[PDB]
Amino acid sequence: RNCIIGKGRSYKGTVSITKSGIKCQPWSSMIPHEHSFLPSSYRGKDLQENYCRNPRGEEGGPWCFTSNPEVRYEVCDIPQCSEVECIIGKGRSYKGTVSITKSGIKCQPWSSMIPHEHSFLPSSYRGKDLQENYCRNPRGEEGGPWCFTSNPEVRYEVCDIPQCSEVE
Repeated sequence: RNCIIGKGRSYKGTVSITKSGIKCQPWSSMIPHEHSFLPSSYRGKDLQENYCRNPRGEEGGPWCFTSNPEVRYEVCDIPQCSEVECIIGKGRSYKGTVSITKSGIKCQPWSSMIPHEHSFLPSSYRGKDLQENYCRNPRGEEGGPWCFTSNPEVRYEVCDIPQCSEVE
């Protein structure tokens, strides 16, 4: 996970370059800047290698001591986590808006019985977000999110949604 949530208190990624483009000094190094932010004094904050970190929780976000002797420390510019349209595992928790199947067929709305009559109504699956015609995996089947299809010859089909890469 190379994105930050909020100010990146939980950031444990591998970015090692500051906002202005300076290579980070290793946390366990005293060169060029002497400091006390050592891994042994900040257990759980993962002050490893020279990765940008926010061990105390400050505004700018994750930061590091810089290899430039003239710049003691500088914040790093890491993108905010914005991933959405992806699935974790087989997507029991998927609640995005993909509405086409793996074969390219437009999904039938869950509350519609046309062309396919079925039982997967929102009122019978409260909490599964069977809204609009979005792909869903309400019963937790290994096929991933699926939908009834608008092709009268294809009752249902799993959709094609890639795995996430920013969850944890």
